[PDB]
Amino acid sequence: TPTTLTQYIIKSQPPHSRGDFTLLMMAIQTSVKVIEKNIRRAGMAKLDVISNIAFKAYLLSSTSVCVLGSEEEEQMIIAESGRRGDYLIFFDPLDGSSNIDANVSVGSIWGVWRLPKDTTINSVEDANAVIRMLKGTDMVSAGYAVYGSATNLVLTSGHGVDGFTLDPNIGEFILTHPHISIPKKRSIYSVNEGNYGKWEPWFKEYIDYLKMNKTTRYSARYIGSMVGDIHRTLLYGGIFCYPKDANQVEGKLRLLYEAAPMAMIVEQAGGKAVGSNGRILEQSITRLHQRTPVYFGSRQEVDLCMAFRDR
Amino acid sequence: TPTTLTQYIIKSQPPHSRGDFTLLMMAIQTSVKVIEKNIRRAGMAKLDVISNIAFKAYLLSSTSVCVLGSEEEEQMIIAESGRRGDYLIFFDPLDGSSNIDANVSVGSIWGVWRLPKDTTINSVEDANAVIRMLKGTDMVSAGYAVYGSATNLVLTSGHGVDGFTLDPNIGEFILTHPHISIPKKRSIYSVNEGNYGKWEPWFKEYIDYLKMNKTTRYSARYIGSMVGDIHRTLLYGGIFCYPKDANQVEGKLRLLYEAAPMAMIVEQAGGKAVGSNGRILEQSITRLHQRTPVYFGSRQEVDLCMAFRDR
Amino acid sequence: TPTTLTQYIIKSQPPHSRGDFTLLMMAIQTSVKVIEKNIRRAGMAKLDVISNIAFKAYLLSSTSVCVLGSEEEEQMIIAESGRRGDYLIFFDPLDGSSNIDANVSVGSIWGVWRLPKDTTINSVEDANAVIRMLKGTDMVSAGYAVYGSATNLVLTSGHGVDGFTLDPNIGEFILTHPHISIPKKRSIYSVNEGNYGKWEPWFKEYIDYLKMNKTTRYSARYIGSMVGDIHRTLLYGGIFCYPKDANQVEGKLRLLYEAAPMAMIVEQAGGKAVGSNGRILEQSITRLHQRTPVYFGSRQEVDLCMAFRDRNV
Amino acid sequence: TPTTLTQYIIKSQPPHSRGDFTLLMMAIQTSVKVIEKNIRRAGMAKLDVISNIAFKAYLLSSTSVCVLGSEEEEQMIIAESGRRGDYLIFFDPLDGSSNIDANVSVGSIWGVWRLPKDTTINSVEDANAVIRMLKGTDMVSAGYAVYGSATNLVLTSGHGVDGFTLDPNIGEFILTHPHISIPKKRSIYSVNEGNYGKWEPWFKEYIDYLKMNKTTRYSARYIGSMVGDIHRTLLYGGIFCYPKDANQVEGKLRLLYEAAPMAMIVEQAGGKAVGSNGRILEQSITRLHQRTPVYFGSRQEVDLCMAFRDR
Repeated sequence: TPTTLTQYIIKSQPPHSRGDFTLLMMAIQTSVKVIEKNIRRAGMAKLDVISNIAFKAYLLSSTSVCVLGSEEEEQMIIAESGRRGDYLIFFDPLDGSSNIDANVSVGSIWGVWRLPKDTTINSVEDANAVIRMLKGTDMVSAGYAVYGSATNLVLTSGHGVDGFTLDPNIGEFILTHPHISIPKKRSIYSVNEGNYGKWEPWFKEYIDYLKMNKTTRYSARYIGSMVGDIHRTLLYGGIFCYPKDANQVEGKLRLLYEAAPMAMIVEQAGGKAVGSNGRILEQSITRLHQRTPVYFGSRQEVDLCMAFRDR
Repeated sequence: TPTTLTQYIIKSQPPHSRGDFTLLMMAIQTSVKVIEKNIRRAGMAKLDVISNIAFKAYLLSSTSVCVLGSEEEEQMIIAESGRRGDYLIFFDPLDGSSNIDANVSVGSIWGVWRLPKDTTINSVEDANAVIRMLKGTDMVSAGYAVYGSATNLVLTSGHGVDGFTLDPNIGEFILTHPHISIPKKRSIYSVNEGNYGKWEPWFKEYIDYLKMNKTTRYSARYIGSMVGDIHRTLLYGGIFCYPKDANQVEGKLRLLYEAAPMAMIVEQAGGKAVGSNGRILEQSITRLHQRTPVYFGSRQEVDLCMAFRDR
Repeated sequence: TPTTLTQYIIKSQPPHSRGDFTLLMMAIQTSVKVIEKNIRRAGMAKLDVISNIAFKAYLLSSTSVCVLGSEEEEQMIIAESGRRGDYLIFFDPLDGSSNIDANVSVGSIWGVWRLPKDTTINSVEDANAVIRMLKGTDMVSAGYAVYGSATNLVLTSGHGVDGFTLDPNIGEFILTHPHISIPKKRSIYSVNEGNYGKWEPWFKEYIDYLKMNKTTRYSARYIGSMVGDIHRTLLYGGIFCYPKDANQVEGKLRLLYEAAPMAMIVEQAGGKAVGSNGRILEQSITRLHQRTPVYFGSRQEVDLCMAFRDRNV
Repeated sequence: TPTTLTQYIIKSQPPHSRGDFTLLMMAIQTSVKVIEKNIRRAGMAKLDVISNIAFKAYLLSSTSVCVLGSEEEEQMIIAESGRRGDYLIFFDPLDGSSNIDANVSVGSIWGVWRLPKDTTINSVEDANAVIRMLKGTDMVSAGYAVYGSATNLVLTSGHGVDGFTLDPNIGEFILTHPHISIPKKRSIYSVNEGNYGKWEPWFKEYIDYLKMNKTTRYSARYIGSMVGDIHRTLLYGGIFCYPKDANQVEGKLRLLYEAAPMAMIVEQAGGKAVGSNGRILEQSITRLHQRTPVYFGSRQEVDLCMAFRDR
């Protein structure tokens, strides 16, 4: 009898709780397994469509969600009244989708908020007003899935980070990395140096230092799948960067769908997650599709990076 | 997006229900998948022990059960107060276990009752008093799993019978036979004719008639796994019998763990399920391990069988 | 590192052999796995068609076969000259196919013969003449697959019987039952007693004796899948019967596709396999689709059965 | 009926051939599947040991190999006389093994030579003399496996490159990428820029040019698994580099076990594969563990790289 994700979730709630969160996590597990099946058999943008359809179908039928936000879509979806729960969920169903052809890691990301007290959502207008009142610091849960040689699911509910691995023989996520802690330092950096010429001078200096300083040798790793690179960062330590550049002034990653959920996971594991001006989680949501640069990882590595920006 | 068992259960409950039954059925699905894994790899009893351990671990951690009864054990188990639900569940974790060596069907069976109103169970004594007040007609749910070349799960909640099949690629039970209806007649009988000499004379006459009547030709099938034989009976029609014998005066099958759950499924599919004196479901529970003979299946086939007894 | 079926076959041939048999067994393993995949996902006669297609496609491309005979087809198939080997293979791609709906055992069966020396086959006429010269005693290999909760492959090449189990994690058959020996006696019988009224009197007497004798209690098991019932018989012991009955004027099982391959397996495991007049393997093949009754299993159980037939003379 | 790797191999040999190569490829397929099983369940250097054991056991029992060379071992292994074939096989059983912990791509690589005519090998001394007479241009076959979200097997026998994917439902490699052709140009480069300060000046200039030239924008990808990075390079195009270090010692792959097999694949797909002085495949083998830098990929990308080296 191994410890399943479902068991872990049930145990970690107060005795005789409402159970909305359990149903939500059932729906997410199912979605992840359906996406994994499709990825395994790829050889024999279609994957994007399927992944989106799956997440929406299972989440809407869970009875747990009020509002759904998929990164691929322009508007939020409001659940129908009869099966309307109290969670707002924003997800990237399949990050790094081009990578499938070369058999490299891809991933899914989600962040979960709760309806503020004395608030209802009967339309997209209501939902738009509600998200403007929220911040990453109000997020009750976040997680991601990594589809590689194993399928991992990493999750937080505000009390640290736990990693699960899909046992394909029983179709259940099993606990394999309890209490993930990102090391305070580690000499690995992860960025696309192809964009060097577009970067801000302070960040060029930081990267040049990593390569040319006399004291500490650094290794570079850039898979080109944000989930894969962050997952490695969490377990090994290091830094992952999507810096500001001249062709993408507001940054690369979407706040709601990618950067804020990942920031919550990284902070809960003991790392740092910053944007252009402090913590990602402290930024206001003005826009459903707003963006930010990111500097994530081991807390002393992010401090060294910010020291070049400062001054 | 296929229809999962979990989705079916959630949809079939009132909007915003308590959700105890969903958690129970999650625990049962997980147990069935764990048992299937072990059966698939047999060779490369022990299976009885593992199967019992699995059912108990997942059911007790579901938060849905007050009291657990395993066929293999002398006493019922009371769930601890912090995670105590309102279902009484009696299960046979692995019927036909010897059959594994020859790669023939095996199965699991369960029946679920609810705490009567104004009743509590804080001990085995309480639980013993409670089951004496219950009958099969008070049973809220029943089901079985068949472990063969496919893994099937057949289930009722009082509104007919539905069959699911395990999709090993996603580890979910998928709906495959909605609204199972047992034919009113079919010329198949299922009994161990090796025990011929120990049977009551009326049942010898019935069996002799099936073989020697001039009007209707009958086929015999006896797998020797009760779940496998009942599963065939449900889908094809026919009759399944464990008649009274001179060496086993009170019958072979245990009422709570096997006969009553199977009787509820057979009745809900439109068949008949009788013992020595009428419906199995109408018998009083006096004893935890009490037994009964059974005559199950197509309603006209069971009527013909009872006509020999009545003469 | 577990012992695969392929490894077992390679090891059991003379050093630096031709290797036709290895390629044949690869093709059969592949066919079995493809059929298993389809059976596992049934629900979510189509199975018959797929199974037949699979066996033919993989066997013909193996380069090992001269002639193919599928139970479902009226004629044999001759491999094209460029990829023509020296094995004649007769197979039942999917026995008990109706059973799939109720999730009971199904199976595949095959028997392999070799071209007699100084013989060629360039047509169906040639192939028809060749099979008339052969008997079950000339069969070089036989096996079956059982598709249940596990997938088993049981095989003989004339030196006993070995059982393999499919490891779904690596897609290989692994050795699990080396040197299968059927017990000399065991009180289990397997027959469809629904057909009682159509049986010969001596066989009714035999069945009545199993039920009513004062000395030995017998259990009845009849799955209704020949491969499943035979597989149980091999491992537990007992008897399996498809006796002669008034409806069937020559018996139920086809000699080439089912009865002779199963007979070779049962004999190689230490049992007996008889028809209406002695060993199944000693019967002449007059007809591609000829049939026979069968009495298979533990040697003392088959002797008791034949004793009832002998006393009725 | 899909086209299996085994079928493809049999069809691609002359009618009624000896069949040694088929048995060899069976043994390799089995080894790859065994390694995949172990990788899938990681979590739930041990992998290195298991992988080595698997390759050796299955290859030695194939009857197809005369001599075995594993990258991990100091000496070659001679097959015992009774089961001695005519292939010399040099393999890296598991490249990138550390990566398993972070769920990133790993791989296996092999290259196959044939006994020269009128030559025998009854000892390690004989085998040592034989390899000194060979070059990469005499190699009869090469391939690799990539263990990611799918399991790929890419193979050449001197007539182009074909890619297969493992169907986990039937345990067979299925043809999915026939006739792989690497594009003549593509703006992707793959190197570890953490080693910048140890590189030769010409290669620093080349890398600086890729980042800062006014004409062509380049993307960087470095998974940190040689097989993963080469696999992407083959399918998408680009360049993969393990440059020579200024110290002339570091920045080298092993010729026999990694560089020459990968060079044969890249050339057969229409790319270029060069070392310090021309084609990898034209280098003489002076010893078993000899090394070389590599510049592999799209033919115009490798030409641009060599132009910086030339002046």
